[PDB]
Amino acid sequence: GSAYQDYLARSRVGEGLALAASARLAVAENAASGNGFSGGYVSPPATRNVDSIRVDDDSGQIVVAFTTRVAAAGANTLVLVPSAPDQADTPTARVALSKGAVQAGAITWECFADGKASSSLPAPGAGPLPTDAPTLAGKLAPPECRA
Repeated sequence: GSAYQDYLARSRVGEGLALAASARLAVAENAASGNGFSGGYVSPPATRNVDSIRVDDDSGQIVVAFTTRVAAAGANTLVLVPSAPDQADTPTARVALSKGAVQAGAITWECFADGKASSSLPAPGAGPLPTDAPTLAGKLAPPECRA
């Protein structure tokens, strides 16, 4: 809407992504120990900015769902995608996380908003795409989430 309304919404999206850091933490810790990526993790209680944060147990992808005070229903999600290198010295490509593998290489997170149709990850290569299409408008998301 108005410039102030977008400014307010962007600040709230930023707060919601800080909340989701605990899910990205859980995924990375589970990757290091070879456990399912949502193991030990439960979404925080709803806030007035974030309806839910969910973690896929097999890919580690995270869906952050914002409330209607941030964006409309069906237009309110960001997706955070983790990936690992094929090898952690001069890497060749990027792969989705593998349940049960002990992940030595560091895990890279890529954010996706609506309209980001492809990964922007640099060398060693493109990362995986969101399984569930994110629907939050790019102008409400941080720049790294946008197309």
